[PDB]
Amino acid sequence: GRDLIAYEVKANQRNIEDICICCGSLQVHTQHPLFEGGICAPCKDKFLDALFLYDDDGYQSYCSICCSGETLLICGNPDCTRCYCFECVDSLVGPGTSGKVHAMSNWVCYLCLPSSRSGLLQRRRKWRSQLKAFYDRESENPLEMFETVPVWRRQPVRVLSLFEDIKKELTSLGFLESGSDPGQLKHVVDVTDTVRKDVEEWGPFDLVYGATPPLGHTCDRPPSWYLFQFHRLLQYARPKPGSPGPFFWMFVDNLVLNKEDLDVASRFLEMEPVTIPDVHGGSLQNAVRVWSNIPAIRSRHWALVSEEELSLLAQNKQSSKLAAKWPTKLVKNCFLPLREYFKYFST
Ligand SMILES: [Zn+2]
Ligand SMILES: [Zn+2]
Ligand SMILES: [Zn+2]
Repeated sequence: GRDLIAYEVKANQRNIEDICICCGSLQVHTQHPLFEGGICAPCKDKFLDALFLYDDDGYQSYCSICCSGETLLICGNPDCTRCYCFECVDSLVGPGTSGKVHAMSNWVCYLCLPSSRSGLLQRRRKWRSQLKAFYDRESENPLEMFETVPVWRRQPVRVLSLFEDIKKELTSLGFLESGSDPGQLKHVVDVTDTVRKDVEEWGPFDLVYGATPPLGHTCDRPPSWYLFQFHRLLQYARPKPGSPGPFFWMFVDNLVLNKEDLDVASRFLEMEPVTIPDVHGGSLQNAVRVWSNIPAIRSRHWALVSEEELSLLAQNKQSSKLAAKWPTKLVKNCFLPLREYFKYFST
């Protein structure tokens, strides 16, 4: 029970850290990352499971304290994507707060302002780092995981996109400034003769994107070309050892490389392809294979979509006179997590 926490602290005078501030249980597995308190094993596994999951509109999908996909109290600050529970607030803060909060116009989440006292709800100090320690420690197969970046420290993401110009997208998500001549994104198509100096020369990069061309046979160039090349230059673009900063990459196969090549591409990029489809009316409209080190990209995979189902989406995809414009809406959201590491401007 939740509502049983108040007494459990005001009365029994019991240390918060000994009770899962998430659900209420008293069998805490470890301590909550963002706020002072503990978290039962089961709630922890739910937390991990929703670590960088985002909603199309751009906000954090689940509740910042417990992970309740429903009761959502949004943060006023524009650089904040965090949301909170109705029950969470009232349970840990004070009864009747969620109403007060939902009542305001410009609210500022507890993780945004400094304050640490707010009823029983306290924001751990230097949490962005603690949240890393968490995932790193509690996950059962941790992956590359860069600590999150404070808002006043975030800087413009520098992009390098090969074969495809991810600019329109990145710009709409507010990752790329519009009224800017500098242009922190460099598109490049024929890298056939590019060299490490070239890349190093092209300014340093934060995110390296690549993608095989759709089914609109652009070049005689086999598909594997684009893979390998992306591979090659990816290395060139990598941060000079001793680099702390977050460096992300992501290569997209637009359903154009056969199994053989597909497997190779997975040995080189060193990960199995996270296939993300577009289902409309329970039917597979389009799909796209994807490799990346970006947070949560794997938790976007449809184990459901079979190979054969895909080999078929392809067969029918060639047999038609269509532009086959590249599948933007599919990947467009995989970048949302970066919002927590780089600077954002939609204003
Ligand atoms: Zn719990
Ligand atoms: Zn909650
Ligand atoms: Zn906030």
